[PDB]
Amino acid sequence: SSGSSRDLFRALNSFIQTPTLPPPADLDAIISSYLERHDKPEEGSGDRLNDELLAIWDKAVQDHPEKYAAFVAVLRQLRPGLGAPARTFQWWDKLLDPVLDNATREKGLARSFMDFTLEILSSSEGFIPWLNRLLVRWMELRSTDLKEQVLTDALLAFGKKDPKGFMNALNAFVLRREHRNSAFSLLCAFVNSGPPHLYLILQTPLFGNILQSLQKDESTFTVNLALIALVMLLPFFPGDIVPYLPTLFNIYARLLFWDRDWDKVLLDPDYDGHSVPYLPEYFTILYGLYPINFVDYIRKPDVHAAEIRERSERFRKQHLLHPNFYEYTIETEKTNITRWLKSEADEIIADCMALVVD
Amino acid sequence: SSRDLFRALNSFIQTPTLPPPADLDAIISSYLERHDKPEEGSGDRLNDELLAIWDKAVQDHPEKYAAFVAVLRQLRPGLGAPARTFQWWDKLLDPVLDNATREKGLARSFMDFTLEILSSSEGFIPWLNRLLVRWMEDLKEQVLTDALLAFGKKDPKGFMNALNAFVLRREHRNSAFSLLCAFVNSGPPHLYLILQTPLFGNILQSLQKDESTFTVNLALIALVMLLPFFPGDIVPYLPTLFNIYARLLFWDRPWDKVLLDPDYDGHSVPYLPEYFTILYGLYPINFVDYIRKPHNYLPHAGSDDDIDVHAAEIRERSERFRKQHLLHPNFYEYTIETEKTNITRWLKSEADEIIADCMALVVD
Repeated sequence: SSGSSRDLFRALNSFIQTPTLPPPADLDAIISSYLERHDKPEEGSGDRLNDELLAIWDKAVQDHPEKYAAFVAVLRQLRPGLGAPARTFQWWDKLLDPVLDNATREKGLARSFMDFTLEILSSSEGFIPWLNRLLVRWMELRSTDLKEQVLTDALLAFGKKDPKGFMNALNAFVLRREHRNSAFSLLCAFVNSGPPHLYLILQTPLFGNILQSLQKDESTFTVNLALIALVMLLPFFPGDIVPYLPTLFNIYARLLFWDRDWDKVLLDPDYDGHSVPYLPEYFTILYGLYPINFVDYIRKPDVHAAEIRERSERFRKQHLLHPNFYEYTIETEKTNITRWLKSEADEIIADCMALVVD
Repeated sequence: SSRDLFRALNSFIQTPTLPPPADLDAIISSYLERHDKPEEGSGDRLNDELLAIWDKAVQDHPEKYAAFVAVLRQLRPGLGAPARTFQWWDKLLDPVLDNATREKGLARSFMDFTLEILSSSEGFIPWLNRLLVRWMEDLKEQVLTDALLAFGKKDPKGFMNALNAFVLRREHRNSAFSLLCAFVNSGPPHLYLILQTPLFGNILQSLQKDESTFTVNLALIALVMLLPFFPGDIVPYLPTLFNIYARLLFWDRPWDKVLLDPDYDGHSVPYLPEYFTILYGLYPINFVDYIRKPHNYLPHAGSDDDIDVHAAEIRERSERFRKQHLLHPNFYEYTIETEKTNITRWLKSEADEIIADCMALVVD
């Protein structure tokens, strides 16, 4: 009883028929001996194992949700022996909806499937088909339940692996009006999880569409979500936003006068307020990154210009004199990038917060 | 009634009641009535008689000094030439000062005599110089102080012209700067006239050259108090004002200089933070540009790093003041040129308003 493929069939079928909560050590031994003694899974060993796992799922597991967690636990250990890497997709894709429908009711099922997802992403590695399935189910879903945690944590895991792919797929949902609020909410959650290579959003249409929402959408709730995402994103590529400064400043002027005057989101008269709540934080990040250019915009964007100053007064009285005023001109502030070489986003955010008095 | 006036005076000196008797004021009033031109002979004879009484009866009798001053106050309109009143004030100054603490009302009577002189039909430098010299040498101090402030309130430019002579003397600079602070604090008018007098330049000269921490700090307090009274006129002085800040920022590292006093002088100028506030409050864009690029203000060798090391050091030491001040509204309104060129800021503003606006920028 040490590595036979016949043994794996007998041990798995016996375990599925009477599952224990962690798989016993002697089951791990049979699997480990099997994986060692089968070195060519793509030559036939993986195919016969797949047919067996398919049979066990069909005949014994598919219609017994209490057995899902046990089957996933076995599926995690036997993953290296499946053979072609497309078979592991086929199994995760096969288990997605069965796991999602029973995440809140079957103990440990969410945990086992999440560990299964994480192990797939961190082995020997075009995630668009995975992401879209997670995205479409997450958009339709709208205290957090286990079903929503699985979709969120899986989306965050896939986004951590492929940040550029995560944002390209999300951009499609930003373009549709009925999902823009949900897409922007998930974007905030993505940036909050601290994924790498957030600067890749510039090689993707998402950044421009965030700005388009801030310029065109008329719902106070939508624009505020877009503004929160923008404030979180800018510290991750501050030296690359120089061409966007006129747009960013015009967005500030629009939100500053929110009480006055592309698939648009209209105003919701039931919930939308008359001022953008996150506008003060937007002033802070603009003043923290490019103060000399920002105050020059406020100085020289007529009557409307004078009003821009008057409405900026309550933000001026909240910020200390910026150190850039001792070091740079309006030109070298945009051109000299030494500020950004030395500091990362977490330091840059802290430095911006250090300027706020109230 | 000329002759009957003298009879009352001669009798009163030997027979004074602490207030003058009822019969003396009546003769005086009628005397001044029928004497319509005192500078044409009547005032001259009155002076000669008053001198005689002082010599033969008053000079060495201090209790009659107070009585004599009361007589001199009432007969002041009839003395004639304005030099006659000064001659008597000049003549009585030292006798009054020597007995101010011991003879009751004498200090107050001479002060009221001084106030009556200043409030009738009206430079004052000879008055001030006499007061200044004695002040540089308590009711005696109060008389000298109140009179100097009273003369300074009437003639502010003359007060500061006379004070400039004592500022130029090293042994008198600390006291002169202290008196200047007391003068500005007394709220005198026309403080902007200090620019049409050499005193302002010598305040800046002390700030640039003197080496006593105490002296420079006094000069800095005077400068901080003065700027809100003429903020739009200091544009030609900005390079000097900025260089003074840089010198005091590194305090731990002809003209009669006050040297360092090893007994009390510290290693830092206490009033430097307030100087940053007033400079940043009045000309922020020009001030931060000086800190940004002091190359534009200081002779230097462009092929060396000494001007860059100095620039970084000025910035690094200015960090603690930067963290104390809000963003200035000028950064929304002016360029470095129009901040110096646009004077609308200063038209409606008074000294107290400019100070309050400068304080509104301080985080404390």
